[PDB]
Amino acid sequence: SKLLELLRKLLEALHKAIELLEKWG
Amino acid sequence: SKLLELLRKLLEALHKAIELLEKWG
Amino acid sequence: SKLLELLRKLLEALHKAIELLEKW
Amino acid sequence: SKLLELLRKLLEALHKAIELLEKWG
Repeated sequence: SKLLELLRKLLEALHKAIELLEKWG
Repeated sequence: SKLLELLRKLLEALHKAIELLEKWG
Repeated sequence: SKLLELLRKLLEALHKAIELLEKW
Repeated sequence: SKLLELLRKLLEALHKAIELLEKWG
């Protein structure tokens, strides 16, 4: 459960980073 | 990217299902 | 009963998604 | 520049997390 939760949060962080990159660049 | 996005959405679905199972029952 | 089955199907779907990563 | 650095590190973490998931899941 902890690894899956880690993965979920990390994928969500990646998604936000990509969204930022798209906006500011 | 498409497969990672699928995985994120699936993990988010799983998390909601677990929250529901904690609430009801 | 329906919620437990839903959880099982979701976990089965996740298992398939992980098998795809191993290939590609 | 730093945002691309952030992205690169998050992707490297993701690679490691997926490897852990594959070995034990």
